[PDB]
Amino acid sequence: MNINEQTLDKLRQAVLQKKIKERIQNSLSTEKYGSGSGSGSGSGSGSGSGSGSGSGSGYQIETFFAQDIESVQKELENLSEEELLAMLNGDQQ
Repeated sequence: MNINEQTLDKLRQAVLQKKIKERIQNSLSTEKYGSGSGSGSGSGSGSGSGSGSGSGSGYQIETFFAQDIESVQKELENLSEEELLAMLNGDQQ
């Protein structure tokens, strides 16, 4: 009776939420090596205090993967409940 296609919207969003943790934590495809980068510095002049620190946690990172988000979510919004619901619920149906 009540809608099916509009209900998937709550499912796909529930599923994509784990995908954000998957892409950030795994950040791989086939456990490849890659190559990485390094850093440098400078001498400066004078004297004074020099330090820094940072912290924080929140919902999604809108300034890190927001453009990739629209792409990964595009895969789920066209999927069925049994496809999405099964991911979030972790049940094969």
